[PDB]
Amino acid sequence: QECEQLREELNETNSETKRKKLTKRIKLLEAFVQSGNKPEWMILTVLPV
DNA sequence: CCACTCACTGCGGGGGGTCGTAAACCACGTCTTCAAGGGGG
Repeated sequence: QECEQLREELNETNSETKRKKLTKRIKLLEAFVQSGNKPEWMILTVLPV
């Protein structure tokens, strides 16, 4: 849903800096979607030794 | 309104008193095999 909203307002917006920021954000979101990693795994609950 | 910096950041060259357990044994002992010797040049 975040990707959908970002795509819509990217198609809507006219400012170029917003376009660059949102294309970076969309790249990150699609990377998470395709890779399979979960976002919450960046917070550690088990620490290896 | 988005232009146009500029400050910013990151990158290379202290007392005592009890308790339980893997150490920590000195007696414990009887077993082994230490065996004195035995005969066939």
